[PDB]
Amino acid sequence: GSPGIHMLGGSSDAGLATAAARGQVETVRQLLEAGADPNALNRFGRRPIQVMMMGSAQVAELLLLHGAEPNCADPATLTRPVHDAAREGFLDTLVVLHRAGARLDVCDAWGRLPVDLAEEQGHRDIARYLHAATGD
Repeated sequence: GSPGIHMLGGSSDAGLATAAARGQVETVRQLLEAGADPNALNRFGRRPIQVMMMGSAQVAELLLLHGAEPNCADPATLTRPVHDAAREGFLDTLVVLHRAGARLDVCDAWGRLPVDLAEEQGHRDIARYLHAATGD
């Protein structure tokens, strides 16, 4: 067998994710409008939107209207994209998800629901909107 060790290598059409976490909608527009895949997963397995710093809706809408993964999530802890925007308080990204068919009814592994994790930390404005758009 060929010699090797620890990881190996891999690239993507995911700049939309790496740049998003860094607050870069221009790069997300480039990694996408340049002719790429709407699901360029990242080593963080945090979907293309779950890893956008949840501080710039400009990125949440970019991939959403394209084909991001607002319904899929991390199978290691059932972490959907609704919980990410909830732990931060970006109610804008929340509208985008539900504005393009989103799965607002999952639990972050053992966090009951995204609405609870919101008001739990310091996001009541988003928590109230979630319970009204997630269904008890």
